[PDB]
Amino acid sequence: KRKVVLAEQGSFYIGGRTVTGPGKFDPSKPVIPYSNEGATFYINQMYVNFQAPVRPRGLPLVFWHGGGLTGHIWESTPDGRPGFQTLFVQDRHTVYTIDQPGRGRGNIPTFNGPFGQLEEESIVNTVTGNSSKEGAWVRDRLGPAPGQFFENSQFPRGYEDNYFKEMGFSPSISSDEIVDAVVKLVTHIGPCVLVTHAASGVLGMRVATHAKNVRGIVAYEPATSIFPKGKVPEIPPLADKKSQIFPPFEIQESYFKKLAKIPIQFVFGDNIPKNPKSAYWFLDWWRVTRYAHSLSLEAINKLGGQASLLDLPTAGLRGNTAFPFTDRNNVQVASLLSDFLGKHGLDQN
Amino acid sequence: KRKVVLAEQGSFYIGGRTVTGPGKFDPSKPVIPYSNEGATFYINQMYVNFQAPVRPRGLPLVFWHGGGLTGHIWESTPDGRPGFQTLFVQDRHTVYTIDQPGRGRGNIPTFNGPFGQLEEESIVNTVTGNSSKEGAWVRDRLGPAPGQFFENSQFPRGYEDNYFKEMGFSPSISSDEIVDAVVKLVTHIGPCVLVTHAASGVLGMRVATHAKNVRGIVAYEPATSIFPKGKVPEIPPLADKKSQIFPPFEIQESYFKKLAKIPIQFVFGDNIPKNPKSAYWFLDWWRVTRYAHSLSLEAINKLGGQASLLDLPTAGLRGNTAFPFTDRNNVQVASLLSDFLGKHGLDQN
Ligand SMILES: CCOC(=O)c1ccccc1S(=O)(=O)NC(=O)Nc1nc(Cl)cc(OC)n1
Ligand SMILES: CCOC(=O)c1ccccc1S(=O)(=O)NC(=O)Nc1nc(Cl)cc(OC)n1
Repeated sequence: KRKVVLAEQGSFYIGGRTVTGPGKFDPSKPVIPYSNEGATFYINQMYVNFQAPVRPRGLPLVFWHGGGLTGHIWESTPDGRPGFQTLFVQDRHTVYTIDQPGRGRGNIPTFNGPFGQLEEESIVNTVTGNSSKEGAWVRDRLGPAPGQFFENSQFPRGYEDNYFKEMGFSPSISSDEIVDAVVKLVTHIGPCVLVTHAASGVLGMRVATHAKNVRGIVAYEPATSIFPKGKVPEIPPLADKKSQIFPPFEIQESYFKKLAKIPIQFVFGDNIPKNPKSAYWFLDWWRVTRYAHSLSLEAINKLGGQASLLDLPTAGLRGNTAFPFTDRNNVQVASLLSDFLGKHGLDQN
Repeated sequence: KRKVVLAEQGSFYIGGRTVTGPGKFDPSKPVIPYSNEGATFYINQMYVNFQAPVRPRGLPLVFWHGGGLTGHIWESTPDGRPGFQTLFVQDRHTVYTIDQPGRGRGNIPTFNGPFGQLEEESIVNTVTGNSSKEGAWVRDRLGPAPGQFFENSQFPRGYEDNYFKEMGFSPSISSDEIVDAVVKLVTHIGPCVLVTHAASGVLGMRVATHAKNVRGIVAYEPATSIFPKGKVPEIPPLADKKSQIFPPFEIQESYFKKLAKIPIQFVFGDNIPKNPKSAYWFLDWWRVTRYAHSLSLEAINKLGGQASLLDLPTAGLRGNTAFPFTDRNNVQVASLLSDFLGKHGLDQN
């Protein structure tokens, strides 16, 4: 059912700073080609979209895309089925979707000169990085190798091109400045729930430690674990005995403790191996990363928290990729999110 | 005024091509840091958003942002009032809003290496260009100089930060590929009307010559004129006696003649001087640019066309900037668009 009734919708920019070129702006001189002379540039701002239902219930949801993605992934699946934006406006929540600084409609900080360079200052690096289709195929666990699907896959087959077209690079904006923009959004919104994904998992945890308005977190397949400073547990290398997962983020314990004050759920899909898998690097990477997250959640619970790990196969859902919210069974995944919101009173006024 | 009822909404990717790095992808080797080895990259694809009302009447509208912009400018004004997307869904049209290749949720083609470079191939230039706040202020005719406003201005004063935060750079993707993506969209949708702005003006004219499904064009402040090959009239240089306007685009007469088969309206706001203005480059640029457009429309009409120029002040609207659809009087600007659609039956089934 695709119908949606909105009390209001719109979008806006929030956060960011400015940087300035040298010299002066003279309106009598040719303005094009564009010049850094007398220039003021707005950089690192974030794009925010909102859709509000009639008679909302409970807290607004802020959907935060994963690495190299945009708010598109909450709008529609690659095969054109409704995304979580539609599903949760229908579930009577106001829904915010963002494009974080450096992605989509967020700002890409570049000027007149080599990419990212403002005269002699490097605002972001000129050299970029970006996953290939092949790297994303195995990262997202469509299958063990590019072009191959797990038998049980919930991926919308036949729409591979549509899916990979949604992905791209991120300039080297500091994570601090990305967190700063979302903290400012949370200040503007009021009490809310963060729904994060992959690379935004660790960022949403950080935002919660700076923003008491975050009243709950649901993180789909978070990519980087978080621990109190100096208390990172033993985490093994990968099966190739040379690689490691992402270095866990460490925060002051007084900030980490704020994570124990709200309900937190990490959600993982299927086909993460239980045993070392040296033939398939990213499958093994997910094995050890999920393990590190289990230890992170345990650390929160030992501070009095309520942090849980939901493996979708234990709930009866088999074959999900790293994007469970755009898989073929995304309505069932959404139902589990509604269950979490209902258990914790986040769907009541 | 804010309530919107959607039979369906969503977004999707369309257009683009693929490029590749050397070698083969091995899933047992570390996938991160990302590599060009064995890589397939999707590049130059376009993001498309659609909102459809219950029981649409007439043709879908395709809103195409100007230079360095995104579909945000059709969603909301800088001060948060409804944009043309909401207004025309309420006016019973299905509305498509795009982020063209190179902008917003469209693809920015870059890889592992210096910006835009895939091994030894330069997909897009590493050196970028980007307007300052000051350049944009005078380009968009907020006032003759940064910080100043024209009398009776319709700009949402006080929301300059929001406004300028929506602007950014565009990589050097060829115009051919941008036009290609929209031609593909037009085929997918079927008969439609293109509503363009500034830089997308000339591109929309080109799309229409390649796509019969374009049944009408409304262009807000187009930046580049279009003429038949070898038939560009004499265009005076600017008052500084050194600058000129954008070199007019020239196409084969066969293609140019297609523009005479559909209704076309160019819409201009206020404060474009009638006489030479050497002290204000962009004001003078706009004077001669509008003059060139008048001759372009004359050429279309001499081939049997239905082309017209609408100056908002003559319609009773004073103070508009180069973004009349986000100005304080944008509802009145929308009414004039509805009038054009009604005159040509483009609001009827
Ligand atoms: C599903 C969309 O993709 C992701 O978010 C994702 C998922 C798993 C692993 C890495 C990423 S990532 O590419 O975004 N990377 C990161 O999460 N951050 C990151 N951290 C480190 Cl230490 C290195 C690195 O290199 C690209 N990248
Ligand atoms: C409202 C956003 O601003 C515009 O769309 C706009 C308006 C007037 C002039 C130029 C642009 S532009 O910067 O987008 N540029 C172009 O339209 N194209 C363009 N053509 C040429 Cl031959 C040169 C050039 O240099 C920046 N740029």
